[PDB]
Amino acid sequence: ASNFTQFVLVDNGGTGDVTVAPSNFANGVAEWISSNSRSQAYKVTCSVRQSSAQNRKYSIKVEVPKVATQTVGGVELPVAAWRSYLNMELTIPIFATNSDCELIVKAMQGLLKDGNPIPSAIAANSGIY
Amino acid sequence: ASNFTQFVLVDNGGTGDVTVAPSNFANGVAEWISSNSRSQAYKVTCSVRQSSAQNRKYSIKVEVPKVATQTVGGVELPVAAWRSYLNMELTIPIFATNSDCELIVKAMQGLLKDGNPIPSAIAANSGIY
Amino acid sequence: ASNFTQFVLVDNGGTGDVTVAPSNFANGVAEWISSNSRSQAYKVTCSVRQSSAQNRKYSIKVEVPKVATQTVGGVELPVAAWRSYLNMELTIPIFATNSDCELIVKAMQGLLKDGNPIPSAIAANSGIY
Amino acid sequence: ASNFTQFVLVDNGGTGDVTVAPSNFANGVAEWISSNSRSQAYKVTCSVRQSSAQNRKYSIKVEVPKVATQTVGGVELPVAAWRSYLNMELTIPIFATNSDCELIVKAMQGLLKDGNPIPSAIAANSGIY
Amino acid sequence: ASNFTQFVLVDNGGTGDVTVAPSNFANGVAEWISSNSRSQAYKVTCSVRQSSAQNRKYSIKVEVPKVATQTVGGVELPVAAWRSYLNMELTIPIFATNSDCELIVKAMQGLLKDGNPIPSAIAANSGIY
Amino acid sequence: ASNFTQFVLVDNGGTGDVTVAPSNFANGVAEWISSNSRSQAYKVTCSVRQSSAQNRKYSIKVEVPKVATQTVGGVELPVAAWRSYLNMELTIPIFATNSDCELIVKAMQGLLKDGNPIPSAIAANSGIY
Repeated sequence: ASNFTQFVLVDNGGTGDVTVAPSNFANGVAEWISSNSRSQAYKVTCSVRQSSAQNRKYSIKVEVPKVATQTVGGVELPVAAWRSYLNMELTIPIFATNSDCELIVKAMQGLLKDGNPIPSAIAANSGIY
Repeated sequence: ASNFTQFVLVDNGGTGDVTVAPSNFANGVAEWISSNSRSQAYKVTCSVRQSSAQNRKYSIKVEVPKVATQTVGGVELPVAAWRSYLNMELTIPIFATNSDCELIVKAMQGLLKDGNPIPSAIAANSGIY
Repeated sequence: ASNFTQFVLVDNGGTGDVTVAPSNFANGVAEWISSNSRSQAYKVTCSVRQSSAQNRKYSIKVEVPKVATQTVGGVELPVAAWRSYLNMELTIPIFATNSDCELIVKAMQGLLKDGNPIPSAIAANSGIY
Repeated sequence: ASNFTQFVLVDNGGTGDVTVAPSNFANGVAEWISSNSRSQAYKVTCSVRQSSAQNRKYSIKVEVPKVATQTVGGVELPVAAWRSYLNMELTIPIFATNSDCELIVKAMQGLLKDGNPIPSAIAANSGIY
Repeated sequence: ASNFTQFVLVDNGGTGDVTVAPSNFANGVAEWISSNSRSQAYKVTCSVRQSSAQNRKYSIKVEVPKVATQTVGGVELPVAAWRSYLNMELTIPIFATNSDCELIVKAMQGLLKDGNPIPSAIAANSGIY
Repeated sequence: ASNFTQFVLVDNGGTGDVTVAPSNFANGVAEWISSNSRSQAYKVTCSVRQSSAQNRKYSIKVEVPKVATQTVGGVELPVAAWRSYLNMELTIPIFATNSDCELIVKAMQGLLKDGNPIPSAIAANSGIY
């Protein structure tokens, strides 16, 4: 293997896709970034450690730019009004085999599949009801 | 509409699909558990709170159990050998349009799509390199 | 999906049935109240909580009012002359599967089924003899 | 005349119905127990008592066992892996006529009637949502 | 019933109407929101509790966006320069029947009917004179 | 013009309409009361103050009485068995145009329109669900 490659983060169906490419590997923390200023880029980071004697933790962070009314390459302040922050921590017991890990991955992709409650709540600016 | 519906968390292609159903909303925390004993169930929770004056924050958690049958006091009980924990926090500015929110949802699903770096590392008990 | 809805508390075979509707779900306590004066209303509440490491505990409560008119100083008010208070606690270990819970439910409906000892002692202002 | 008799606690439509029979009426506490090992038996008790000058109070209790075999040192014993404990108290003012009591009984049967919120939350290891 | 549905908040006569739809039900507080960013949305919330031994209180809140010179989907600061806040508390004695409540509703709609002093004062940026 | 005029608070379709008339403006609080003894009157008050340097705030209150005749000391007096209290506060930024203000007025009347969720809950002694 060699996982550290460029990938499509936002698939707008071939036209207008957001591709994110490797940009840093300092401290073993893989970073991928889109082709933008760092204030407006889509950014993804990922790392793993053995968090405890019985667990490993994957730390994954994503930054997504607010695009509506965005001025490309402009100075947009305050920074917090223009960015969303995703923070995922995945704790997996040291006993999990690859198959167990494949299942955990499916559970994560099922949670966010289109039409499912969580992604539709988020996309509609809503809570659960 | 009521987005508080059941969904398939683990899609095992129609056979052995883990589906999760609405089970509690006490204290504003939407919960969904699989059809098992509470000791062996998959569990998903979601809650949104206006964290800052200008942010809203979603807290989503998933628990994936490794089921087992344990003999306690000479009696067999349905149990979970261990659980894996997904723990995510999403902070979205109040200025985010629905289309802005859709971009976040797409970024999260692209992140975990099969074949992309992260889901590949996880499923192989590997880091990114 | 939702189970926090209106329901028939008293079947009077279609006419003069007492219906109870959702009223408040503050602090994990679901409350239902019948229509008209709150002073003469039936009330049902329900809350579940992990009582211990191995148990979940349901707390159901029902109030049945004796409708009446209070006349004081020529001013009459709709009141409940008095109220009966049902008060139940149901403890279920976390090892109970859905089947086990269904059986628990049947045991409760059987206990109060028409004709059986308990419901008929109550209906007649009596004890066991 | 007597209401201290055997009855069906669980209708399994004629086969595998759980029947509970009178066992002891010491100290004003009527107790019923199902057949076979007392260790795996269902238990129902009921007592009424004038709680105050104006109230009579019923105390009903039910125990539903999870049948199992304990094997210790090669010796196996019929035990209950665990038990759910139903626990209810019903207070009725001495002004209640028989009609009032019948209504109280109907309110209790309606509460647990199949399909209603409460019995279906319990039957599914769930709370209100 | 089932009151929790979408409704027209601002009726501009079919064309340019503002419809508000259910968006959250955490803690039994019903929330409705328009299809906008949360900074620019019309928002309505409603809840009821028994405020005292003798009263119930409906808490209703409405947020209305300043629309003149608005940039749709833009970041508009300060938040307070762009939003109006309505806060209604309706206290109703437990003796009020449904008919009493219907009258209270009429009094509320008469207060705000077009042409009446209060709504015309507000709409004209005025006090009473 | 002088918007301080009488209006019909409760429109009972020409017969038994509750109409309220200007009755005081002392201390900058506009008051309107119905044509009854001060003990049984409907009362409406309104005042506007520049709350912050950038806000203006209207405080509107309505009192709906439940009239009765009470015998005090062997003498009958016109009285109100109870009163229901509407209490609303509206905060509008100084930057709001008259058209912006008209939007607020329309939102408040749409909120209470017959058939919409809120007025329906209130009139039925129900919460939203």
